[PDB]
Amino acid sequence: ARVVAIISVFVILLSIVIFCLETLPPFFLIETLCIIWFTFELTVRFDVMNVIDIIAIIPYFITSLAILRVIRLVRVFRIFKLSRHSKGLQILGRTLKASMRELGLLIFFLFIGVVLFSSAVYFAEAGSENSFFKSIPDAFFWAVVTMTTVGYGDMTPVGVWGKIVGSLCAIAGVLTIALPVPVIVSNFNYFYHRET
Amino acid sequence: ARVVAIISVFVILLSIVIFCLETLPPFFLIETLCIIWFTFELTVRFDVMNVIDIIAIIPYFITSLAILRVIRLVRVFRIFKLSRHSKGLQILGRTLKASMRELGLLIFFLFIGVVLFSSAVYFAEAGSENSFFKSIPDAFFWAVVTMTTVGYGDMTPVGVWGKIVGSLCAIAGVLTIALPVPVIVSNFNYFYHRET
Amino acid sequence: ARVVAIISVFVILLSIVIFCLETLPPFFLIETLCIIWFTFELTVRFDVMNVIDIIAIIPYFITSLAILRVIRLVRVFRIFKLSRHSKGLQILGRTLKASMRELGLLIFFLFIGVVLFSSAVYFAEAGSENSFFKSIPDAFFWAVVTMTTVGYGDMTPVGVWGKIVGSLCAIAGVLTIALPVPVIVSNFNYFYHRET
Amino acid sequence: ARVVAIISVFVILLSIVIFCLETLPPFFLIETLCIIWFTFELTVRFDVMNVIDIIAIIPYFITSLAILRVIRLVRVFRIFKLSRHSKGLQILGRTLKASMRELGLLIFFLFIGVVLFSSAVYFAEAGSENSFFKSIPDAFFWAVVTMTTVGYGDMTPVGVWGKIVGSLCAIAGVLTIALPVPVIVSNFNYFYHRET
Ligand SMILES: [K+]
Ligand SMILES: [K+]
Repeated sequence: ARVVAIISVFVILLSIVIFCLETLPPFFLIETLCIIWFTFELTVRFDVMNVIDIIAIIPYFITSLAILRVIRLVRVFRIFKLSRHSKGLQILGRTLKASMRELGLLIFFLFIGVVLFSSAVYFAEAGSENSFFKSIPDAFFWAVVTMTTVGYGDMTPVGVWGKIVGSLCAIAGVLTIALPVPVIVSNFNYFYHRET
Repeated sequence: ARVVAIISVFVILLSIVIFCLETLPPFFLIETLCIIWFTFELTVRFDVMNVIDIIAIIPYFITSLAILRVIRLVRVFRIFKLSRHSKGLQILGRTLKASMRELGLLIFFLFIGVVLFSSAVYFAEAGSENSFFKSIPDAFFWAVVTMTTVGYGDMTPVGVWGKIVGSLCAIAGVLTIALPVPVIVSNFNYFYHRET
Repeated sequence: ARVVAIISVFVILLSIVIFCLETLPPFFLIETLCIIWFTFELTVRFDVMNVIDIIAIIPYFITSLAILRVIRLVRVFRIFKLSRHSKGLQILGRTLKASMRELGLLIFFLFIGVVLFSSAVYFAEAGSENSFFKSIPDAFFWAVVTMTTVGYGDMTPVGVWGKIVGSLCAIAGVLTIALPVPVIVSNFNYFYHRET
Repeated sequence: ARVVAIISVFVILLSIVIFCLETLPPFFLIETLCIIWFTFELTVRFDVMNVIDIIAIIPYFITSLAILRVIRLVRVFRIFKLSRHSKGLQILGRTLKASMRELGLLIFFLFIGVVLFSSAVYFAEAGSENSFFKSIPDAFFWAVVTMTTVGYGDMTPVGVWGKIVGSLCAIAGVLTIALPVPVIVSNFNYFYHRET
């Protein structure tokens, strides 16, 4: 039995690897052995894990560009089959389930901040011929990268008033992201300690 | 009554949406129904929330480019009418009110650091023909993005002494921003726990 | 007496302001009134604060490009005269004095990491004609910005092995900077609580 | 004896310095005195420290480009001989040994996130002629810098769907890196307190 679990993990990892390398600038035969093994255990077994196992097989049987792209993307959920053997991924899923309200609050704060600062910078830079934001929707990406401190890149065209708005945006984003993270971190620490 | 609150939230969200999309590269009719509903509840109702409700209607009645731009910008405070229904935004406002001194201290530390490091980098790079900072005021944005770890972008023209100053600036900014944030975070956690 | 303290703070702020604006692409007369007031209180008064007061007057009396640049730079210590009236700056100075060993440890860890990763990336990218680091000393700035998460900017010329080294550098820098900061933060919180 | 330890630290630092400066765009004679002193103490002494001492001498005696590059790189472990005299480096090594599982969990979470978001952005941007990611492997560096908040640089070619994926990537990376760091930080604080 322990040898089979090693075999199953090896097959899952091989499927993940071949899934990545088939996109590089045979594969189907190896994938076929993976899909037979995937469905072979499914019938013997026959929860979220079972649903993921179903999704891991649907794109194979099915095979309008949007539909094909969607099914090709949904094929990536092979990597989530590792949750059966891995423990950290199970812990991460449990914490994500148990911290839904804080995630919603974080998204709401980010949304309020992004619309506020996008309007502010758009109006502050609307009085110049060369505008770095065509519209309020065009500035959501800039605001979300600045508030996350990932960094937009170049702020050269931005004028003096725009620079003041951007400095305020940086400080406010630092604060508003430092706000709702510790609760999620504490939940993860709780679950990890309980598991270990 | 519960249906009306759903209607009110729907109207607020519709106003926010149409406010963003009217800036994209009819709308007035929908906005008119919003402004009638906004003033209709105001008279029936007749605090910070009431003041915000007044500001949400002033730009409509009023309608020198600076004055027009200012009123168009102050029109964005429709989004703060969500504080009546939302709870997280109320919590954020309460924490911002209750942590004024720490915000002032953070701004003071940032101001001292920005002027100090701006003078340092300006003087260190004043001995070269190609200067990356024309004046001490010209370096406030660079210092504030470096100390926030958002990132300025390109430091190539910066010379060896300028690079040493910038490394010191990065380390010092990391420290001086990690200093005053935990108190604000703890205040927010306190208010959020009390509300829930 | 309270009016004089307001006057003294006003004079210090005016000196700081005029010091910044004289560098923009009269001033001496206003500065002369500042320097007379600075020396007038010094004689009446006659610690670190007293030493700073001495340094605030030395460049005036003194007035080989390096010496002139050094004295012009050391003139900026007018801003530290605010420590007499401000309390947060005193707290920051006390914490900096009381956390010397941790600052030294942080600098040592940064030094070990920067030399290690600079050698690693230099050797990994030495097998290509187009090298993004001429020498091990040339990579200290890249390593210090990557480990601080400020960001170097463009990593395009960096090859596959260089990219692996850079990913390791990012992760290791995140860890090694998250390591020694909480002690300094706790010291600052202690001093701020004691003062308030 | 205390003078010899000063001499030994001076020799180690001199070796580290000359090792860096020999790469700049005599040295062997000084290095020879270092290698004689390194082997002289080794015989008198004759653990991880002893192994490091052996590695510090192997490249000298040995002296196919890959082998030469590998030995030249492995010569850099002179800097780890400072662990005998320094205490912070010993503490860092002890914490790294005592926090292996959390490092593995962090690498696993980063791996899952990087493959997931690389597939997501690659599929979202596969419907345009100008693609910012040739393949799923080509996006690991972008995902790892975005999730670490170091910053990739320019996101201009990235389209609307790609921008939504990138915003999700930034938020998720912030969370998933804030998750497993506090345990390592607490371990380091424990070891540092015990040592002091
Ligand atoms: K950054
Ligand atoms: K950052």
